[PDB]
Amino acid sequence: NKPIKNIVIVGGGTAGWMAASYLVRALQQQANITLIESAAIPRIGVGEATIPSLQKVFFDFLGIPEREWMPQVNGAFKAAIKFVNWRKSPDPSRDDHFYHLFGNVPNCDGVPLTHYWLRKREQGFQQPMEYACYPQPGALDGKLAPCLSDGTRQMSHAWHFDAHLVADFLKRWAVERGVNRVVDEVVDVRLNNRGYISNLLTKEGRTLEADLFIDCSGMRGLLINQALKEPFIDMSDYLLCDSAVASAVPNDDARDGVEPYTSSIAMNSGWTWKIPMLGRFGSGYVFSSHFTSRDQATADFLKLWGLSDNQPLNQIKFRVGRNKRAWVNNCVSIGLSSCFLEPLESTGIYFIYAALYQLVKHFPDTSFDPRLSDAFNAEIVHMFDDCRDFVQAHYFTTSRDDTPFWLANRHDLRLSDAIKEKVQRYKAGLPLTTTSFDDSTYYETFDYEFKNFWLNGNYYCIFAGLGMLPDRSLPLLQHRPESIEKAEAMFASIRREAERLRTSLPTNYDYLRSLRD
Amino acid sequence: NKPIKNIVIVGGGTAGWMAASYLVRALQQQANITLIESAAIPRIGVGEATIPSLQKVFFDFLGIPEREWMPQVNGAFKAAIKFVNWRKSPDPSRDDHFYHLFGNVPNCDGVPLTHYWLRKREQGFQQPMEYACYPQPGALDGKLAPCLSDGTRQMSHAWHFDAHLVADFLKRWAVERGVNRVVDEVVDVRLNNRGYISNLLTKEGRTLEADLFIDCSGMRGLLINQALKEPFIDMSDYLLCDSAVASAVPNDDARDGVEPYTSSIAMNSGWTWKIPMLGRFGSGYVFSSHFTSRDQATADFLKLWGLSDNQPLNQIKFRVGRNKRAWVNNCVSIGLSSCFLEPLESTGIYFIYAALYQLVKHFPDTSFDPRLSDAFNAEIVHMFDDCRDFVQAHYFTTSRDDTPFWLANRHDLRLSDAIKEKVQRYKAGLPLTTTSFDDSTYYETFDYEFKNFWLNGNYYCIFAGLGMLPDRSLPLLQHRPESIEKAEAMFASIRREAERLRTSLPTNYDYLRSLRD
Ligand SMILES: Cc1cc2nc3c(=O)[nH]c(=O)nc-3n(C[C@H](O)[C@H](O)[C@H](O)COP(=O)(O)OP(=O)(O)OC[C@H]3O[C@@H](n4cnc5c(N)ncnc54)[C@H](O)[C@@H]3O)c2cc1C
Ligand SMILES: Cc1cc2nc3c(=O)[nH]c(=O)nc-3n(C[C@H](O)[C@H](O)[C@H](O)COP(=O)(O)OP(=O)(O)OC[C@H]3O[C@@H](n4cnc5c(N)ncnc54)[C@H](O)[C@@H]3O)c2cc1C
Ligand SMILES: N[C@@H](Cc1c[nH]c2ccccc12)C(=O)O
Ligand SMILES: N[C@@H](Cc1c[nH]c2ccccc12)C(=O)O
Ligand SMILES: [Cl-]
Ligand SMILES: [Cl-]
Repeated sequence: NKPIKNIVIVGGGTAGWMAASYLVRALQQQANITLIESAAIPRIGVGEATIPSLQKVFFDFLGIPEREWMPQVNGAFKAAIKFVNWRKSPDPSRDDHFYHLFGNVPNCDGVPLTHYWLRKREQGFQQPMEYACYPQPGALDGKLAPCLSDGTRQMSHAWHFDAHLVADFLKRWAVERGVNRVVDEVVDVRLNNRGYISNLLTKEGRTLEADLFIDCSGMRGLLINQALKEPFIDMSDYLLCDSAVASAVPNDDARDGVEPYTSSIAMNSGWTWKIPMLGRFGSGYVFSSHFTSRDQATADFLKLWGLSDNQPLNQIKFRVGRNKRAWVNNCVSIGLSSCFLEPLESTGIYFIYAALYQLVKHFPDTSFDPRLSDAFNAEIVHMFDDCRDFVQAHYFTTSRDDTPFWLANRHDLRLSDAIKEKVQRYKAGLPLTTTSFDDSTYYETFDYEFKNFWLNGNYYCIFAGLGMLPDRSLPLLQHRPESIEKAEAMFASIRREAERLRTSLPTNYDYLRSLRD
Repeated sequence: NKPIKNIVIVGGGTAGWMAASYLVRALQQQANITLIESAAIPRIGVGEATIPSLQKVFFDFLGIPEREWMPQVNGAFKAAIKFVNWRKSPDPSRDDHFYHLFGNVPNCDGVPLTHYWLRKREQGFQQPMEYACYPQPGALDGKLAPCLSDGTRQMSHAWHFDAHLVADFLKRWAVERGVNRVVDEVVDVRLNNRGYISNLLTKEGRTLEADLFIDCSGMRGLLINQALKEPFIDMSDYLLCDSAVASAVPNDDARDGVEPYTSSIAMNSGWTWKIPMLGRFGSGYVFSSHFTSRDQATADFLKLWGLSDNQPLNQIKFRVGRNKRAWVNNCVSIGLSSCFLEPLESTGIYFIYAALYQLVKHFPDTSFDPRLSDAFNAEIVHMFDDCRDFVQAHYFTTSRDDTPFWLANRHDLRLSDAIKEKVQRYKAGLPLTTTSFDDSTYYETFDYEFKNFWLNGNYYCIFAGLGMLPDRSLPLLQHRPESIEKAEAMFASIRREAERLRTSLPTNYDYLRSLRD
């Protein structure tokens, strides 16, 4: 069979330029790549938060080190997401926060420290799980950098950056490596009688042909949904939010520091992200139009940050869900054209480079063997539905009951069998997926991470943070007092590391400044 | 001169039964009224939306309160029309909606709040005009009722109802009051040598005579057009749509609520109405056959609502325009026999009862003084052409350029001198017609409303919603800082009212249910 020679990517947002760059790198020879993007249709870039696989799967693949791309996108550091006011109905006299940290919780004799922590909690231990089981949360409270001043990494972390700048950076990178860029707008898509894409007709009268089409057109799914008619599976029965109101808010970094984490601040009818970088933070109130109006939600977002009726706002709507199939015939959807999940756990850009990784892993020839696309499609469904369930578990496990929105989340959601099963194991006191890999191994082994994306520590951060704990500690521990004492020594080491970080790390603001404004 | 004694109405649709009922009520003595309607020729009833004068001019005249007629027609509430995707080319990531609300915008020192809002917008104020100037749009977003649970009206509103049921209700009402109903079909119309209608010959061999004939035969204009040869002024040079594909779509009211407004959803080659009531919504894609085929437009309508190729559809065509004269000799046209304008601003049923009001105001004797019919005809021309221009202003002011249809609307329409003049005043920053009347006064003074049917607030809802704003705020305001501060207090009161409505109104679904399924 003839190899794919010509590839056309529709879309110049983060997805299209990630696609262009990943494919140009992956396809060393024989491929001609063209990207068409409209000057008239804006990209989606709100201020974006990411996870460690961005470097390991995406930039490392391109051969671009962190120090090369970070400054060009005004990158900042992200060590966690901090959930605020999620646990029960907010009270301004009470500090309700918890962290979801990157990285694996250590095991002690085959049992994760989360489980020894729970046994202590049964005996009256007061410290929250993540402060007991991870060395870094107090450092995040102190707004400390993830690295020593000399750049030596001290905790697993990822990035916050200007999403437009990321698209721009990759545009430059891809074009320089032979990617053909066309600034124009696709107006019609012709299919042959068999249902394959023949060509794209553009506003300026260009006819684009290719062996392979990558739909990066964003939520409109110009090829996959509109031309190819692939059903979008609306998952608004699983998750209620459908809207965001977003802006950048200036930050007084010299006075207030730069928080080395994304915050998720539960609101009345959704939650507000906060994504700090030097000089400002991206923020957006993700809300459900069924429970609040855009105008009301806008009042709230402005009130939250003391912002004026004059502050210009990025008003957004979205459909939650995914295509029935991500790749149909000769078209692969990547990015917002493929699926969307609210940004509660920073999975959006992950879905782009994870899908691209899988595309290259299942790369077709011009015959388009359906066995390849079937296998690819199955990977995408696992990836998405697994993240959807994880996000949904933040909502159905909450103890908040103060608004219609929170009550709906507690009572009215449709839950997959898979998430019910995980919750059941957790409640029984069983660990979820654990590994004896350290973080380096995990984050360097994407075939492992892709299929084991949420580990025991991830579930525990969320469920413990939200105040849903197992019915009991692991029965096995009752037989293992030596192991319990071994775990005590491990908790002691974590505390020692935390105290060392406290006095060793520069502030995030100082470190970012030393990398340079 | 001898009074009119015998009246024959041809047609049993909404127009004929409104005519029968209005005339039987108006003509207390000396009139004998017969209505002939064919069992073989269907009525036009799609699911219909109305305006407040329906109660004030029509049902109040009959002496029928809202609570008497509403339940019998499965009525629902309408507080606005919500225009979706009209402002620029649709993007599924963007919420493009605006409301056209019933009721007058308040004045502050002789200047409408729309104009203070514009001055704020010049200074960076971000809130849309209708959310600033009216207390109810956020309540409509929350699908709230127009009344408190005890029925106390909280905003100006009108109705959605089953149009067949309305015709049926009035049929029963009119017949009970002495209207003679004949189920038969007129097959020939005899004119005397002078051109007056002598008689109607029917299929069953009846010969109908009368002093006065009311043509309610619908678009065929059996008497006015076909027998009397009155020219129809085709206005397809002003407005491009000529077709609709319509259906009822089931609604999940318990899950999704019942929207207390009509929606106008701009499509590729026209727009789709949505008219909610309990259990379902009437919908129709109004389109231009010049830009799309009925088959294509049907695909779109089905796609819009996720409907099946098995869904039976009300396929419609129409001519836009009006007779050169509505009343000729002894025949008065009322309803679709007189004129048609696409339902963009819910004027169709208005044209019926407004025309009937004017008929009674110009009521003839058997001599048919042409001074009476001339005066009546002039009122009808003003009424129609004024609404035509208002509707047309939705089309020529749009910024959409994504289809041939939208481009034609921006560039290819013939505009009246009257509408050019209004647009010019608006662009100069001048208010259009304002009144210091409150809504109660306006809607109780039909001689005022009939001649001042679109006020400043109506034009501003549409032009601001579509994104065409004046070149500048009113120069006068530069001299009136105290007035500007007074307006601020008024905007503050509106916001307070909006927040009170948010927590005080029942949902529209709940309220309608309490009135009863
Ligand atoms: C509210 C919100 C918050 C988010 N937060 C995060 C986060 O914190 N972290 C994270 O990782 N991800 C986040 N995401 C996801 C992230 O923004 C997207 O995954 C990412 O930016 C890629 O978008 P995209 O390129 O698929 O689509 P878009 O940005 O919508 O780009 C679409 C491109 O296609 C072009 N186009 C469309 N139609 C045509 C046509 N007819 N002809 C030519 N060009 C066309 C447009 O011009 C544009 O270039 C968030 C998303 C949303 C909506
Ligand atoms: C697509 C569309 C959407 C609309 N939407 C709205 C809206 O949202 N709101 C609104 O207020 N209005 C709306 N209208 C207008 C509204 O439907 C009409 O104004 C109204 O229902 C009255 O119609 P009619 O009685 O004039 O004619 P028809 O309903 O066509 O009735 C004609 C009557 O005359 C009879 N007839 C015809 N010829 C003969 C004959 N030879 N002998 C005996 N009987 C005869 C028929 O049997 C029938 O009884 C819309 C109209 C259309 C076409
Ligand atoms: N395996 C992913 C899990 C993840 C996604 N979003 C997160 C946010 C916070 C912590 C972990 C995550 C990671 O460690 O990167
Ligand atoms: N004077 C009419 C104007 C009107 C017609 N159709 C409308 C639709 C929405 C708002 C106002 C209107 C009214 O207030 O009833
Ligand atoms: Cl995300
Ligand atoms: Cl109408």
